[PDB]
Amino acid sequence: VNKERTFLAVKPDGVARGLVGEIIARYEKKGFVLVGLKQLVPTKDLAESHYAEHKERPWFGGLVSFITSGPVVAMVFEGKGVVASARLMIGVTNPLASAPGSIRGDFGVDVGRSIIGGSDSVESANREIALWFKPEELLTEVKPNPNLYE
Amino acid sequence: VNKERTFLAVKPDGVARGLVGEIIARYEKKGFVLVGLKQLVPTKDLAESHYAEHKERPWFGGLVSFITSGPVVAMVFEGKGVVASARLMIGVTNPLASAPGSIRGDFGVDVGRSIIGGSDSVESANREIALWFKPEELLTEVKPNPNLYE
Amino acid sequence: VNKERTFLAVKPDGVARGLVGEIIARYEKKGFVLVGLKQLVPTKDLAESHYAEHKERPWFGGLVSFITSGPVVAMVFEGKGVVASARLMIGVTNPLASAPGSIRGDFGVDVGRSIIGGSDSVESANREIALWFKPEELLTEVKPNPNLYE
Amino acid sequence: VNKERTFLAVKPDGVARGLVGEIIARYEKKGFVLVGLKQLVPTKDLAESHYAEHKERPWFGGLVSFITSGPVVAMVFEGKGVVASARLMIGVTNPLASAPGSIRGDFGVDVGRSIIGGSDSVESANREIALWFKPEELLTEVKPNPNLYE
Amino acid sequence: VNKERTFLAVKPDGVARGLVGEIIARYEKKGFVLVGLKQLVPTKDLAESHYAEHKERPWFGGLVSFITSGPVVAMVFEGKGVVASARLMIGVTNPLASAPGSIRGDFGVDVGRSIIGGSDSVESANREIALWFKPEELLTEVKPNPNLYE
Amino acid sequence: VNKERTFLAVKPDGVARGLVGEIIARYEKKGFVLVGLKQLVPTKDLAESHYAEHKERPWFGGLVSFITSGPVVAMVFEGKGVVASARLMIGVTNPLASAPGSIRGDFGVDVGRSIIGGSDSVESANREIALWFKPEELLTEVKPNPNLYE
Ligand SMILES: B=[P@@](O)(OC[C@H]1O[C@@H](n2cc(C)c(=O)[nH]c2=O)C[C@@H]1N=[N+]=[N-])OP(=O)(O)OP(=O)(O)O
Ligand SMILES: B=[P@@](O)(OC[C@H]1O[C@@H](n2cc(C)c(=O)[nH]c2=O)C[C@@H]1N=[N+]=[N-])OP(=O)(O)OP(=O)(O)O
Ligand SMILES: B=[P@@](O)(OC[C@H]1O[C@@H](n2cc(C)c(=O)[nH]c2=O)C[C@@H]1N=[N+]=[N-])OP(=O)(O)OP(=O)(O)O
Ligand SMILES: B=[P@@](O)(OC[C@H]1O[C@@H](n2cc(C)c(=O)[nH]c2=O)C[C@@H]1N=[N+]=[N-])OP(=O)(O)OP(=O)(O)O
Ligand SMILES: B=[P@@](O)(OC[C@H]1O[C@@H](n2cc(C)c(=O)[nH]c2=O)C[C@@H]1N=[N+]=[N-])OP(=O)(O)OP(=O)(O)O
Ligand SMILES: B=[P@@](O)(OC[C@H]1O[C@@H](n2cc(C)c(=O)[nH]c2=O)C[C@@H]1N=[N+]=[N-])OP(=O)(O)OP(=O)(O)O
Ligand SMILES: [Mg+2]
Ligand SMILES: [Mg+2]
Ligand SMILES: [Mg+2]
Ligand SMILES: [Mg+2]
Ligand SMILES: [Mg+2]
Ligand SMILES: [Mg+2]
Repeated sequence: VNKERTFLAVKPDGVARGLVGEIIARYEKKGFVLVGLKQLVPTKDLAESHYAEHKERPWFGGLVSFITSGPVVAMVFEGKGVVASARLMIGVTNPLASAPGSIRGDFGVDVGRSIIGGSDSVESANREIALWFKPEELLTEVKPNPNLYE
Repeated sequence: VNKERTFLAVKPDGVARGLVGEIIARYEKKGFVLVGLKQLVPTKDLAESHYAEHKERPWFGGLVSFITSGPVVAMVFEGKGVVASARLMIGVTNPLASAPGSIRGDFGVDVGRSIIGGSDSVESANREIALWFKPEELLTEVKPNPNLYE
Repeated sequence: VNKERTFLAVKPDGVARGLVGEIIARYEKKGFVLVGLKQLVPTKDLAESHYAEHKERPWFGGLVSFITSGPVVAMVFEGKGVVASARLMIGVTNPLASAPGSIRGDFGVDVGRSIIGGSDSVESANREIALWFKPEELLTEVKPNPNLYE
Repeated sequence: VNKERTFLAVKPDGVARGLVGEIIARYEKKGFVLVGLKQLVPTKDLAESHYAEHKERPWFGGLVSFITSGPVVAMVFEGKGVVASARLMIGVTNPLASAPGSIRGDFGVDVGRSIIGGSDSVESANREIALWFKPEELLTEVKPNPNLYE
Repeated sequence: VNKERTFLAVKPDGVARGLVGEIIARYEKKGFVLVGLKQLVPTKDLAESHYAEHKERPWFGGLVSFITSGPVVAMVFEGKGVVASARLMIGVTNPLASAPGSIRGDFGVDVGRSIIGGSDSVESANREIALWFKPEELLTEVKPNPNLYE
Repeated sequence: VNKERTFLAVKPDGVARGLVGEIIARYEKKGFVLVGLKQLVPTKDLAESHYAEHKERPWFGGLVSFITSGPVVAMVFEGKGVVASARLMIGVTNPLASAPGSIRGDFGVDVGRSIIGGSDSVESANREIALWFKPEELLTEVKPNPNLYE
């Protein structure tokens, strides 16, 4: 319940613009615990696996090349309904459609430069996390903060 | 009209997390005047009166004990439609449902740790203010800021 | 497409409250390029032209006098769908109705002290820009930021 | 002893400029705990007693009249060496001389509009606190934070 | 005299890094009043006249070429001792030597990318302002703020 | 050489207080580039090797036990004189002595809860980086930013 985890990723455009700390802080303020964190250069295979559900899309190729174009900071956050909440905090697909207050809403304008990526469902999160992180890279005994959880 | 007042309260979880100034500033930026302010430890009777409309609810008891568990900063803000506006700035009951930009939206995740409480109607506000503050604790001749009011 | 431009104006109430930099920064963070900028005291004629579509309204007169009451910082931003996006970032007509995260939502309370004004359509933007800025006051060869545009 | 205390007061200007929350949050970030808070309109006897040290100043009557001109938010913070630290966070007597990062450094320009006042010694703090606050308005249970204190 | 003025300019890098609003707001918070603003692409005659003091520098031609390489936002701020204060808020010549809290301290690392430029004396300010701004672009009515000035 | 590097680590307290993003963003604003990042729970061999310099300290065993008490986010930043600059941005050993604007100055109060640790020399940085990070976790392509470097 409270141990639900979602996978986030500061895209290459997000890293190049120096938005890593801003994004992280927003999740920390919200009360979600960071249980996995690292910066790396996505490999083509990682890019296509993460977005495999889009393989047949015409822009899939452009996406893969972009994701693997520069460093990316991968994160895993745990907390009550973190998956859908993280999505709300991100915005929607189109940055211009994303509301002020949301990451893409405040920083993005192009769907191709969406700043941050994140799991859209618990099912997808468990798959993405297992894809990007090895078991020994994630915290284990995470104790609920009495100020955040009842 | 412009002298409408609402009662806000930084819950114990909000005080313990050091969010007092953040919340206050947000109301100050909005243009609402702070006419009453103090920090105290709610007494059981104050807790049950404030939330009397919930007395029969199964979680009422847990709420009272929490509200009286630690210090709380009580505030009174005045301004055009401050009651409903203050609510919008807070979010909705469920922190996870609260939109980014809103207090609970940016800081909360659990209904039991909602960070801040506030009047839901002018009727409730007049009752809550009179409950938490004595007449001599509130400013009187508040002059409208020409930059904020037409 | 990506060269679309909108006209913004920090109203006199916005300038007097020291919100110029806050507003500008929000547009800069969003990724919109500032192609025209200056502070001036609107002339009655400029005020009535900008808001000519409201000439017959009962509050038109009050508006003109206010707009020309003090300095105003006029801005022109360019970017994908900047017109409608800029509006979203501003909020709606009524500041109290404007959502948190939006300029009026976070700073305003009175329709007469709306902090910032902005074009509601490409048609209106092209007219407002040409009204407030001379051609040699606007940048020309603006190169798309590879971090912002695909 | 992490139980040291000091008296901080954001002068009438501080409040008028809506800097209360900004101030309070700075001390919260530091890890200092608010043990007393309230808004009030200083009395002559109070202000004359607060600054009695400068009874022999050509600007004494001026200061008193200002301090009692509008509402003031009085605060008491507790923590390791909070007295001298609070002073450092405030700046120096002259706002223009105060360094960026410090309250007066970032917000003030006139010695008469110094934004915030604060005890200059434990001796002065114990006197100022006892002057502005009744024992019953002060937090009794002084709890230490493990993340802040070893 | 709270009517002192100084010339501030955020160099081409400052603008490219989208730091204009961040800068302007810092000076606004201080209580300094913007009496002149505009964006432009410096001319050789302008930049050579601005930094004529260093005509005898092996890096003079380099500085000129940079200053005229992209848009620049020129500003004029008025207030008590704004000249030296603005300097303090900027930092020192070397960004790495500039202290945290100061503009170059928080944003710069290279002397060639110093983010912002500013008059070093009232004499230099009066010359720089008259160089960059026409009398008609400067705010005439110099109004003092009671919360800022006694 | 703008290729200098230093090792920064936000201690267990830093993470518990959710200051990771706040920290990372400060260095990002400066223009320093993250070339390595990850979260982990330090080992005794690691912490004893990190602070081996103070093996002869009555508080050595205490520090080690703390450093290995909870997760830590290890970072590597590259840039002109990043080592000494990072130190300046951190503050001094004593948080209460650290100036406002600096990390410990704004967030710390106890030497034992210093929030963040950082190399004190290029020699120490090269050793600390090689200690905490494997060559494969470090960004190879070191690209300079024109707005930051001339
Ligand atoms: B549909 P999807 O998953 O988009 C993934 C990436 O596909 C690229 N893309 C998408 C669409 C729909 C398009 O028209 N053009 C395009 O280039 C960029 C995406 N990043 N996003 N967002 O949206 P989101 O779930 O919001 O984004 P992710 O969290 O990155 O999955
Ligand atoms: B329904 P109500 O008044 O909730 C009051 C408190 O009741 C507790 N509570 C509530 C509900 C509905 C529940 O399922 N469980 C629970 O513990 C916590 C509340 N704080 N809030 N919000 O919502 P709000 O009006 O948003 O909150 P307040 O402004 O504190 O009244
Ligand atoms: B309707 P319109 O253009 O309002 C323009 C100004 O008219 C004034 N006004 C408006 C209305 C509808 C009213 O009831 N009373 C009143 O004084 C103030 C406006 N500023 N705004 N917003 O709304 P917006 O498009 O949100 O505002 P602008 O971008 O300034 O045009
Ligand atoms: B010397 P002192 O105590 O001044 C108190 C206030 O008196 C006013 N004042 C002071 C002096 C010395 C003067 O020449 N003119 C003047 O108007 C404003 C002060 N606040 N400040 N700063 O400065 P500080 O101790 O830094 O500030 P406080 O905490 O307000 O006491
Ligand atoms: B000495 P000066 O005026 O330098 C002006 C700019 O010249 C460039 N420069 C300077 C020197 C001395 C050098 O060795 N190399 C170099 O490229 C960059 C400057 N901006 N700065 N800082 O520094 P400041 O007065 O602090 O800054 P400005 O307000 O830009 O004049
Ligand atoms: B002297 P040093 O290296 O101290 C390292 C940590 O050791 C702990 N400590 C230190 C000293 C000297 C002491 O008396 N008591 C104590 O608990 C906490 C330290 N972090 N700090 N600051 O301080 P710094 O170099 O400023 O900080 P680090 O980057 O953590 O090394
Ligand atoms: Mg997706
Ligand atoms: Mg309720
Ligand atoms: Mg309109
Ligand atoms: Mg004093
Ligand atoms: Mg110079
Ligand atoms: Mg050390």
